[PDB]
Amino acid sequence: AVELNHTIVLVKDKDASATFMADLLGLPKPKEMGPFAVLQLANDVSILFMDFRGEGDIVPGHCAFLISDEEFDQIFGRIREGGIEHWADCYHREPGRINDRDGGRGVYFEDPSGHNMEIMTRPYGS
Amino acid sequence: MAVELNHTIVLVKDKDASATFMADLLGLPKPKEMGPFAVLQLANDVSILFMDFRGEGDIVPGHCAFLISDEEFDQIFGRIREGGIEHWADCYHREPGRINDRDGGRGVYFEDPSGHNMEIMTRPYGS
Ligand SMILES: [Fe+3]
Ligand SMILES: [Fe+3]
Repeated sequence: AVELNHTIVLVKDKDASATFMADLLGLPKPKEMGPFAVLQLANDVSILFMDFRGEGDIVPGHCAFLISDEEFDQIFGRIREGGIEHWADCYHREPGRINDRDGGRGVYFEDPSGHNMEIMTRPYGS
Repeated sequence: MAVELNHTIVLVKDKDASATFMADLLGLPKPKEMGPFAVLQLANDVSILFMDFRGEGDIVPGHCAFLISDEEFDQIFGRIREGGIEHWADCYHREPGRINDRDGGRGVYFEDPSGHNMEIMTRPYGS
């Protein structure tokens, strides 16, 4: 069975983005590994945050996280208490709302570099 | 309690070309069409969503690394060899036509049609 083991996400500040995501998602502090700040997820995959060295701006990507119901209450609680801008939809046309797709709950937010981050409590499509 | 990475987007020139190349090479079923995405489902409850790049410049190459079994490596590397797919032992592509022996396992790097840095490995990094 072929697993996705790690992927790189380019950001303006790897420590700022990795720590923001770890704190918000309720995960341990990211590990420093060479030029990477490592965010380890539960399903044997890690995001390697790396400082962008190019000249222009960050090309925003998309990472979506599947979490438990209790974790949604905790993470969305930190979104609300921290005044973090959030949206119910990927295109950010529904600000300040959460979605109820697939019988679960979901919400979108951004890391400091503007990547489109998402949490969800049920797999897409049921 | 578990935060999982469920999916991530990879921008490419041709989502069907890249997703099919990866599925064929990795021995996976044909990618699934979902809206503007060609979906490559991996075993550990995570999918790569290939999406056509709409910008003006060239693709910013990313990095995706896949952990596979020893038997799967023989099959996948067999397709790399038989297909004449350019490959390297190292992330910087200075060792062409070689595989690495990192962590007592085997690993090799290659590219999708849009030039993303793809990697397969039989043992987790660091052991
Ligand atoms: Fe999504
Ligand atoms: Fe790697």
